[PDB]
Amino acid sequence: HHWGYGKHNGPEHWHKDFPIAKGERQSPVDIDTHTAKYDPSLKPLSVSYDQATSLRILNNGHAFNVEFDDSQDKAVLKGGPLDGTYRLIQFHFHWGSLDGQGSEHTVDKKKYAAELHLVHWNTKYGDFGKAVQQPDGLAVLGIFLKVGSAKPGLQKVVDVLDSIKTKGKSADFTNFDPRGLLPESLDYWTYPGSLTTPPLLECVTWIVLKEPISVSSEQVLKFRKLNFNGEGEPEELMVDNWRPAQPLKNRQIKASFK
Ligand SMILES: NS(=O)(=O)c1ccc(Cc2ccc([N+](=O)[O-])cc2)cc1
Ligand SMILES: NS(=O)(=O)c1ccc(Cc2ccc([N+](=O)[O-])cc2)cc1
Ligand SMILES: [Zn+2]
Repeated sequence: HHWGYGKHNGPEHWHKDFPIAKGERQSPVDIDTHTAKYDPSLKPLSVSYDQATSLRILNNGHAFNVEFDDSQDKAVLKGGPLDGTYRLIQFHFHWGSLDGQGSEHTVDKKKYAAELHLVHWNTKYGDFGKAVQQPDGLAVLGIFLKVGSAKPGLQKVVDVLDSIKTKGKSADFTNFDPRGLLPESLDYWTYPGSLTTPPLLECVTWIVLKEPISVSSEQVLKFRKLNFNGEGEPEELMVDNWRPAQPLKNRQIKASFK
């Protein structure tokens, strides 16, 4: 067996193999907008994706990852709440079986249809595997998806999904520009948290954008045609691959905006 999002191995079971699941800085969380405090000391986010080099897309059995060449300082996240330079390694999404659920973070208990995670590692730790062992090792930029108008910059991702239907399939995926997945505004909330999948390491500075992007119903329907299973195994649609909100405990969520 293995962890997953099924009836028998979903989020409420993860603690049995990953006891940090019940830890002090777990993610995602509900963002209570009225209690989040505006912090005028927070800087604008600096997103520098002009030279980003995508390489490949992978169905890993839990989601799909669009992977980047992180061997040089290209595609970096700086500023905001962060000290230093964080390099983009991959992005992926979490989504629902229906448009009314799918996000990991919630906003005043509102669930979005999906949530995009742009994952970055702190260059002071040299590579990703070392960074996840540090409390300031990662910065994950989270972006909500709502269903409405299509996101033109998402379509190249949607169209390659047919070629990675099942667990363990990958496809070449070069020249994809992740700037096409951003909203207009970079206003954000931030808090200290964790990976949202096992091993659930408490190594993430979360930066969650206030403004969702709009994707079309047809775009998200194509996410829901993916499979958790491998080729030749009983079909299990890749849907509801989100962890619910976890206790905030002794944390403060800060807002970059009034
Ligand atoms: N703690 S965990 O890594 O999430 C984990 C959870 C459950 C199990 C056992 C398991 C039992 C049944 C199924 N199942 O029917 O698909 C899948 C897994 C094994 C491991
Ligand atoms: N969903 S999320 O919090 O943005 C997230 C981002 C990246 C990862 C990837 C990952 C991170 C760490 C390990 N690990 O230490 O074995 C394995 C995979 C896992 C989860
Ligand atoms: Zn994620």
